[PDB]
Amino acid sequence: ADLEDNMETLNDNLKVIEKADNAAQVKDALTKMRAAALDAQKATPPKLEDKSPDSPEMKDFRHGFDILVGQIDDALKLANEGKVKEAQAAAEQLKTTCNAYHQKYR
Ligand code: HEB
Repeated sequence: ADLEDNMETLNDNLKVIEKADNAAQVKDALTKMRAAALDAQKATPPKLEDKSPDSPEMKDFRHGFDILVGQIDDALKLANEGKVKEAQAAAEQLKTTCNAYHQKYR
């Protein structure tokens, strides 16, 4: 697993989701960013490389992907209900966390 790979992968999928056409395509794209965000959880970013083992940064780090993983769970549900549209609208939330974390964390 590599975080730089995870990051390109989340963006590849986020692009597909915004552009998506079918429920199944949004859904699978969300699954792929879910797998990459999961691997992101145990990758080592250079930006939070050297934080302490017992600190308010290692937990808060993964929370960036954790928000995403939870919103993905809902967005899976929605896409499966045939809400292609609400699954794309949820991409604004994952994307808001992309940038919100990225304003300090990347
Ligand atoms: C939201 C789902 C999200 C997206 C789409 C995203 C995309 C990227 C891209 C394309 C990069 C560039 C790769 C690089 O220059 O290193 C990138 C880098 C990093 N990201 Fe993210 N990111 C998203 C979401 C998050 C969340 C949430 C993060 C915080 C937990 C987060 C962190 C990082 C980090 C640390 C990097 C830099 C990696 C490095 O090796 O320096 N990203 N992201």
